Amino acid sequence: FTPLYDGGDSSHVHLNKFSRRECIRFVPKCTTKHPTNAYGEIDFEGYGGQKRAPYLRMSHDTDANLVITLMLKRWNLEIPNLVISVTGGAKSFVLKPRLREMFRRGLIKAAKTTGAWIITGGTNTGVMKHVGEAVKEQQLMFGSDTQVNVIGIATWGIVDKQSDLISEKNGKYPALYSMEPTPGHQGAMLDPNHSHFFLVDDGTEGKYGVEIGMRSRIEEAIMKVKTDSRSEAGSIGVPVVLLVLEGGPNTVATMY
Amino acid sequence: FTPLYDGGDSSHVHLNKFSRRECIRFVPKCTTKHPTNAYGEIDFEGYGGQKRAPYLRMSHDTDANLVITLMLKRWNLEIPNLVISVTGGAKSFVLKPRLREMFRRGLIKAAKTTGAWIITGGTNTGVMKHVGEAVKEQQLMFGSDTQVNVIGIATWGIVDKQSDLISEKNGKYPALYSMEPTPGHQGAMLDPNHSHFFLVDDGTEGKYGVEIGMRSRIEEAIMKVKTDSRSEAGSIGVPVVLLVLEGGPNTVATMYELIKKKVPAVVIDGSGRAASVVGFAYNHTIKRNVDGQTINVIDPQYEDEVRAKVVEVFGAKGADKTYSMIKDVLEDEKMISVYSLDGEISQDIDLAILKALLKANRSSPVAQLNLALAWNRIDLAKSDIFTEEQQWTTETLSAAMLTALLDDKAEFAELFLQNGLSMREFLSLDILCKLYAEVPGNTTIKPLLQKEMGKRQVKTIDMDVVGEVIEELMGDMFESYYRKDGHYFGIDPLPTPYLDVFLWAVLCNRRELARVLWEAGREPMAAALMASRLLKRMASRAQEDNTITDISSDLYDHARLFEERAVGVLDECFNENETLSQTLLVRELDHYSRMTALELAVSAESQDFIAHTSCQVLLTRLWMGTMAMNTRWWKVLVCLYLPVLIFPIIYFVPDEQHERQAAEREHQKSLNQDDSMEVIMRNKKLGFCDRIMHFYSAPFSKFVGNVVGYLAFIFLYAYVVLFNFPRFDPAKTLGGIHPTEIVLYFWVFTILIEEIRQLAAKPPKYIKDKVSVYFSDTWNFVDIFSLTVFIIAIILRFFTNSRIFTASRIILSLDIIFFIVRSLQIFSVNRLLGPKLVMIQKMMQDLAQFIIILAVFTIAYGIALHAVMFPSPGIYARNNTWVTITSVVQYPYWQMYGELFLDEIQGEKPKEFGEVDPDGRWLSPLLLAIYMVFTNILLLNLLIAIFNYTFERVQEDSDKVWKFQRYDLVQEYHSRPVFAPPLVLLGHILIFIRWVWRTMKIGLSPAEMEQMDNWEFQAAEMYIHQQQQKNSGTLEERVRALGDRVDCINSQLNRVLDSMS
Amino acid sequence: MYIHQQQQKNSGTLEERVRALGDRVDCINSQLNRVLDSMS
Ligand SMILES: *[C@@H]1O[C@H](CO)[C@@H](O[C@@H]2O[C@H](CO)[C@@H](O)[C@H](O)[C@H]2NC(C)=O)[C@H](O)[C@H]1NC(C)=O
Ligand SMILES: CC(C)CCC[C@@H](C)[C@H]1CC[C@H]2[C@@H]3CC=C4C[C@@H](O)CC[C@]4(C)[C@H]3CC[C@]12C
Ligand SMILES: [Ca+2]
Repeated sequence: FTPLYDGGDSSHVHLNKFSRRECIRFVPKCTTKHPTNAYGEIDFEGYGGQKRAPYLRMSHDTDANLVITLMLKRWNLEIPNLVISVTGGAKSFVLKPRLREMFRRGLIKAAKTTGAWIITGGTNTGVMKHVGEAVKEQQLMFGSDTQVNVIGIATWGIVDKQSDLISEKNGKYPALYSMEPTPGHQGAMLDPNHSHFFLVDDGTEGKYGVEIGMRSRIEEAIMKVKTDSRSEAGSIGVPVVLLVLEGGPNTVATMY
Repeated sequence: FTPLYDGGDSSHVHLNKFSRRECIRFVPKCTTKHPTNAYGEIDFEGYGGQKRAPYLRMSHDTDANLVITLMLKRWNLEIPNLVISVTGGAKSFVLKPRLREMFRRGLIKAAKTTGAWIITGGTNTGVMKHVGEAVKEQQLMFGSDTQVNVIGIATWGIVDKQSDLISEKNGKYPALYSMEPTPGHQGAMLDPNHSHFFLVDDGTEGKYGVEIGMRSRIEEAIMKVKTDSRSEAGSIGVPVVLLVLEGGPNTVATMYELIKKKVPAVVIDGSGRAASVVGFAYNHTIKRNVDGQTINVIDPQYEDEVRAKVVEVFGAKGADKTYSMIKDVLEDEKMISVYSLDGEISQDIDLAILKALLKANRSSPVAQLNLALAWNRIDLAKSDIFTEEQQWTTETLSAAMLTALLDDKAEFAELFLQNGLSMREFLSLDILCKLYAEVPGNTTIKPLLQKEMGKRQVKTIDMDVVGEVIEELMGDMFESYYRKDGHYFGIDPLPTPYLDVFLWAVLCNRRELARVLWEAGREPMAAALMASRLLKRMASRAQEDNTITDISSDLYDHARLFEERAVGVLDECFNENETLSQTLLVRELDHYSRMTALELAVSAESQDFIAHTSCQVLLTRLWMGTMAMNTRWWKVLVCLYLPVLIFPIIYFVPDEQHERQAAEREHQKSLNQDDSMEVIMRNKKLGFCDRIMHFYSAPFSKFVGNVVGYLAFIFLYAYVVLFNFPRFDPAKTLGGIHPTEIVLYFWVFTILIEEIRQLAAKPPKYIKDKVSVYFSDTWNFVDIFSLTVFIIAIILRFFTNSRIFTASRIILSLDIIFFIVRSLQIFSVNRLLGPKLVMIQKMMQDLAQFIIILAVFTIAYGIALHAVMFPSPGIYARNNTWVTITSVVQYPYWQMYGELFLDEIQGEKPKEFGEVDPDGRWLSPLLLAIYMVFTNILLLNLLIAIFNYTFERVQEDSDKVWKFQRYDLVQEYHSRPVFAPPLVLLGHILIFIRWVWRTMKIGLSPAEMEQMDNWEFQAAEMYIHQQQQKNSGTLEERVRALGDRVDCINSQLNRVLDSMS
Repeated sequence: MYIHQQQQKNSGTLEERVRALGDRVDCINSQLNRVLDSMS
């Protein structure tokens, strides 16, 4: 009925922590941009804890400033002091256990102490899996009090179980994304351990190099957002850093 | 004579732990198979402990299935989860002390943790000696609690002291096998450290290769025995593993023989001949000549001659055939395995043995997981079952999960949940019914389920039975959702999978499994309180019943653990936000029969939960029902009788909350340029007429009213008793009765009605159960006694007769005591007086014991005193029985308090007291003096010592008891009639009109209920991880972990020193 | 004098000595791992 009384400006944990912009969706395949069908949250099937990861499908021609507006205002995501872009191999690879342990200690310690975002490919294979597993067995060990924000910028033409995430109406905020792959798709699934998802549409399906443009244009957009502080001299532009594990010539092109 | 009584199915260690089959014996030497002479036990001559090792001689043509039947049934040997076959050198050999120590740590650790048999040659030389010595100085160090079964399969023609073991008759079970060898036999003795012996006959003597056939045929026989488990999917075939230390070509033949029967082999390098050759043959390189599912043949152009010469180091006659057998064993990469001392740091020999079996089942991961479950070793599951390489789903982990649940493998169930098992998909109705169908037998729930389905004649268990058992274990009109919800009768998944599996876990009394399932749940606080209720109620059920075994202290201890968890979650919720935690306590929970967390914490008598600050502040807020927090008693007292002052001077909850919100909106500016619970816990507003009824509906206003009305009653009743209570005469008007007494009848009738409606409004819905719970607290005895006594007095009053009128007025004039002493309940709302009134009733026991001892001394002295003063017949004999009986009790009693009758008990006062006997005149003060020592300066001072002793102990607990009783106080006055003491009886009628027409909680929205569940769950996570970090950071655990890291440093430096040398 | 005495009091507690001892043992273990890497 009426709003329940919480002692505002007295205690820390309020219940707020626990109808949209343009958001075009190319769904014709030549292209007719409609309003999006997929923008709720994902309850992954029983990997420990109660963690709803909000997501959104969007066209490849969407301006990055609106995505920053969506993250900061609409999703209630805090302004970061650092952004770690993890690029590398798409296919799964092996790390030596010492270096693996050192990697998943380093990345999460940097993210937790700094208060940073970690931007990754989003899918369940390659370097994205290592970042996901790092987040998993660092939150299973110490709990989720300082939540590390992992952003998965993936493509919509590859992700499995599309019909699971689709709904013409508003109110898709409960969604039940299963882990059993559909037989004979030839395309990856979403990572269970990531916190937020950006799914790039192109109309097409089974094409890998769709999210390369949006990744860069978002990474441009969070280099001109100013950090939060009381002083007007302390408000610096958000620094971005790039981290490399593997890849072909394409990662070296992205690096340069 | 008859069987001695041991408490079966109650305690663990029974005295059973502390006339045969065919059993042929070839004893002719051509062969005539007779019944065996040698099958008792062997007491080895003084090697420490009392260990009888049973043995049996048998022919070489005996079928292995009968030997398995003999082991499992006749010898009472448990079905193993692993079999380690140790082959090697027959003659004695030397191990390097590090490798020796590592060997005897590894073999016994594998055997103890897995629960395995170790099959060996049996004799006292070679590898058998190393296995024997390993067992000896691992049982001398840690004792024999987990007994390792070592089986010695030896030959009868070689063993010494045969005449010692032989007896034609039955009963050879005491035997004394000495260690001094017989001079000039040329044949080994038995090993002292082995547990069981199989001695193979052939008729012949002095022949070694007799036991080779039986060894293999037994090893065949225990590959088709199924392992013991509750699930029919968990019963795997027993895995066998082979371990090699040394040998000639014969061990390599045996190795290649058993590989073809799908038995893997572990070869120990850093030892003797055949192991080092096969090991260094394996140690070169890797090479797949053909695909062939990963085959190896390590023989390039480079390193053939090195293997040729190393084979030629020992044995020239047939170097090619033994080299062929050495290259044959290295065919399958999966089967053969080689342990070297310079391989890794963190790999011991037990890991090599078990990982060799996991390597042997490399094709199917399900078989590997079943082996990992069967052994109960989760480190292997973490190591090489659940890796990054392979993925697990619900469909693949279903059988493993069900096996993990039914066999009490809590850590595996935890691990399956947090890897790839989702209980929404896993748990169907049939699985849940299967879980309740396979309850152990030694639990408390099994009799209860049997008794419930015993009546109403139902042969198959279903959730209606389980629901009814859960209903009768929570007596306050609880309603389990199994009885009503459509999902639990007989596809979409079940509503609450974690909850009902958690309920199954707590009803079976499984501590670790219940903890695992509690941590992954939606309402931790409510579940913990329901758990503690279930545990302690079934504890009392187990205690008071003869046909259920007493495991009550275990169940109370488990209930106490869940009570601590509930308080811990509340404490963390309180530390995060103090207001919403109090909202959390009054949530109307749908899965717990519309019952709130505070009611659950009262149902199970959880004083630590109710005594917590959050509950106490909540109770004070409920006491101030829809009224400002700092409204004083006198302000209420004025407004109670002058309802025109109700609006100006009484502040309310909306007013103070509006003020706080209006202030906090301004603080954010820059410095430069029946709906009482709702209006308490929402942003609702009160008009004019609403905040009149809300003032009168508050518990505190009803309490102030009750106090004023009670004072009026006591003064009125004191007046009539002291001043004006005449006798009934029909001549005068009204019987000459003053109106005062009619007003007294009116108020006592009001108190009678109050007690009737206090009886009628109890939690159970059975008049016997209402009465039984109504007489739980001791005030209601005094209430019904005083009311009954009053009604009897007023009935006796009217009859107009001096004797029974005297009885009437005396009965009223004594009933004043009980009505005034009843005031102490209205005094007990105070913070300071309340605990003191609890302390008094706890001291009544010590007062009772004191009075008993005092009464014994009083009566002794009394009888002696009266007998001496007044002789029994005679001149001084007082001729009256009643005064004698009363005087014996009377005068000793008053003499305690300093009323010494010194003039009376001596000669003086002949008229008042009575004339005393001349010899009593001097006896009486002497007896008095002795009595005064033992009464005044011994017992009374001892009573002071007793009270001071018990006051500190009672001080600690009486406060909690007062804290807990505040709920009943608030709940009582919450339900009282709305109107004031003068008209309170008129108010009472409105409850009768509501009843003839035919509460402290709030209903939240689905969105809010979701938000509150999420916040509660995160608070529980904070508690769980803080407790883990508290238990890990203890000084002893830091020193222990520091010791482990120092051992790792020492091992690394040893490898550096090996790398130098 | 008061400030530094309080720092030296809080540092010299038994639990803090054991914790710091644990950190130095971890440093020794890491150094030996690098020695073993230098061997291999
Ligand atoms: C109690 O009764 C006895 C027996 O009747 C009385 O004892 C007698 O008292 C008279 C008068 O003093 C003596 O002459 C007798 O010798 C007494 N009898 C005996 C057997 O010795 C006694 O007086 C009575 N006591 C009281 C107090 O009334
Ligand atoms: C406190 C210590 C010294 C013990 C005292 C015991 C006294 C009080 C006891 C013991 C013996 C008793 C005395 C025994 C004999 C007599 C003679 C005569 O007059 C009657 C009472 C009288 C006088 C007694 C009075 C009390 C008495 C004196
Ligand atoms: Ca009552």
